[PDB]
Amino acid sequence: ALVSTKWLAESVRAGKVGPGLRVLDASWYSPGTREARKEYLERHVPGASFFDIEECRDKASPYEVMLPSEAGFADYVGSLGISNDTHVVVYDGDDLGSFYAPRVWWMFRVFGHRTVSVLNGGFRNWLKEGHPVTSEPSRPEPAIFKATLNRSLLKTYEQVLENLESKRFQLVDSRAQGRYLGTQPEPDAVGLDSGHIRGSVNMPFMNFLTEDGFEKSPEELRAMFEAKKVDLTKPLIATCRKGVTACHIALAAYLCGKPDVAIYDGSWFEWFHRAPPETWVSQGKG
Repeated sequence: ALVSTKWLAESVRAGKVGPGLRVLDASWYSPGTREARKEYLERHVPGASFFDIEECRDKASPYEVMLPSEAGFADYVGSLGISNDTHVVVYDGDDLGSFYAPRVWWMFRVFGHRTVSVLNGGFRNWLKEGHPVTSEPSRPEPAIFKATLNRSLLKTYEQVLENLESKRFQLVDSRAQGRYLGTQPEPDAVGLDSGHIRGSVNMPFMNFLTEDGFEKSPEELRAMFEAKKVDLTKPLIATCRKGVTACHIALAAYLCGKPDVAIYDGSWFEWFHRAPPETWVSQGKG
């Protein structure tokens, strides 16, 4: 699931990107910090297309960045020249090294595509290492992509609610500790309290990355799940604010050998608007 900058740079130089290897910039940033779409248009790895999280989602949903239908995903990805036989590599240019890129890797897999990788180090290290960048448009041939929802890799509201009595799945929240505890507010929202679903364990997503922006080694990732007593041989759902940093637990677990962490896509935003208040706690008392 991880490709290095070195590997990607050699493939770009040898002219290997095209129908068998597609590269995606999956960047997105909060209102008022960076503009992802504009930054893409100006500098990208040669041959890379932009994957727009704002477009490829269920736009009619009241909740944040929910999965599109199979058809909606299929059409979008087909127009970027990705077929079922394509190896897809996704990166984003966040300062941490990786923020939205694990969400897109999971998106391809929850729609049945297994050949997808995240650029280890992100665009931040592509740039740091001086690898080539262009402003010229990537214009790929359309392809046909067949999506099949892979229901094992997704959890819905109802399934997470039933789990509160049955405890059949470990639930791990990837949000920063203060937000999980309820001591820090939820960003980019008005009236949403912070806090966590009763029974979830917290594993802040940023701790899987080194200060340089790279993924920690499998050895270290294993040691991280063991210290929080998250058993990787048992069912495990990852949740966060809107289903995005949760995918970093799926990715980390995938590198330790567990390929089936499911993501609660509605996450805290859906949960707070739909669940009985007794199902979650906050140190801000509510």
